[PDB]
Amino acid sequence: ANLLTSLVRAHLDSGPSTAKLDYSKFQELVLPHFGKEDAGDVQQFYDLLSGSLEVIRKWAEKIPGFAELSPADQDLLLESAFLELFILRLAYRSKPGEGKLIFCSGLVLHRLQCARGFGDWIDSILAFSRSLHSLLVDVPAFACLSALVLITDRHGLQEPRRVEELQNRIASCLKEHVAAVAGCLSRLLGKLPELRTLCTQGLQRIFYLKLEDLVPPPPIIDKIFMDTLPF
Amino acid sequence: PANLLTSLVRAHLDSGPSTAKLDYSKFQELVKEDAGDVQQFYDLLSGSLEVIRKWAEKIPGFAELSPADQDLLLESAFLELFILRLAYRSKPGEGKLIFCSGLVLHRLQCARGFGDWIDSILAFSRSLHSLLVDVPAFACLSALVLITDRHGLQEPRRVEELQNRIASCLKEHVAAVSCLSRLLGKLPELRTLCTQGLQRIFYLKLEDLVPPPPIIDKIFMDTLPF
Ligand SMILES: CCCCCCCCN(C)C(=O)c1cc(O)c(O)c(O)c1
Repeated sequence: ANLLTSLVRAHLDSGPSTAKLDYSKFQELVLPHFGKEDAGDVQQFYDLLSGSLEVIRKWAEKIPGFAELSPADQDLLLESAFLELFILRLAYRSKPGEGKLIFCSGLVLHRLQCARGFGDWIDSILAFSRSLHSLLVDVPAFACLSALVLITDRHGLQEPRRVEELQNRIASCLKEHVAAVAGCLSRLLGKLPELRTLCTQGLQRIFYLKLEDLVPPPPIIDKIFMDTLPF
Repeated sequence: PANLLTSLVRAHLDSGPSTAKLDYSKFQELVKEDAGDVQQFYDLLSGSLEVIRKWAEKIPGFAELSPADQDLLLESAFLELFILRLAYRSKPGEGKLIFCSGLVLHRLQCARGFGDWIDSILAFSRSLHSLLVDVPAFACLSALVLITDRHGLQEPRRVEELQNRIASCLKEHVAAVSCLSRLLGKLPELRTLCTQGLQRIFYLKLEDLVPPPPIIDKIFMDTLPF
């Protein structure tokens, strides 16, 4: 289909091919002091977050109908879904059988290289990679599901009906694609609790790093952090 | 001063339960969080609020500080005062937590409310116990946690003068009986444990099964350096 083709184009252009996988910082072993971190670790944590948000903004821009939402509805959807999309995309593209995290830049980093910046959270994101990989979700389904994570009801949308209409079109597009392959949706929804838990772990880690204030969080991440806290 | 050590010991012993008023009625020797675990966590924290205030006012010098500095020192030090008094009063050997009301509980009857933090608190307690810290040494230690430099003090010189009097009183007692610096060594380990408390309240405010009571919330909000 034309919506599916567009969703798949956007997904594939928002990450790296096997070709431009960047091993310039990958180390199979490092010997970290666990349960602590330095300014360098925290800056990279924040840079990987910033890089993913930049890339998720350009992917959302290429979903048909999204660019025509009000600027504020675009922002609200992007902030509300950022953390959930960062985890879901990082989980889908990573190699947990080799302890490999693959960020959207093409940067590859060992579990142990992420431990200082991310803490426990990255162990859990790798656990979810295995969980996700076991469901054998093809690229076109994932391309739809990531968009359904973004284009969803949120408190404070100016045009909630336009967002629901676009939700309808994308849900319909996915149904068509699982019909075309049939000639797993109950099971996928089974994972939504681990994923909500991983979003909470993310907020826990930003809170901790803000408490420690080795380096301040980037303005745009700090706003997502603050705007997400129901209090 | 002299009579200062004695004043500090009297404050400490009057702030805690007489070995008589110890209450085992709710103690279970064999046993995520729901609302009752969160309510209990907030109740256990809240029970120390008035007791730590009454203790502070009985520290010679403390009522001589500006009212704003008093409130600031109390608020800044609450979590650490809670952890250290609990650590000292509790029997980690047996996983027995003893609250300043006399309530006695096993770690597994609080673990769901406190999370991981209770194991850290109990780890700290075993370590505190190892030093065999005598009541007078502890009477000054706890005061040193309260009477310490904080951001936003009106009279930081005066707060620092009071601290030095209390450290002098401690050093003298500890000499009159590397030990000193292993007592003082517990103050910064207490700050690291403070942080886990803030992490736990942050998490509970996110989950929001029950809201923190306003005085805890205020202490939470006022102790975030951002
Ligand atoms: C691996 C499982 C993820 C697949 C996406 C399924 C939910 C998408 N839909 C339809 C939503 O309305 C939605 C629901 C949410 O709980 C949510 O946080 C959100 O951002 C959007």
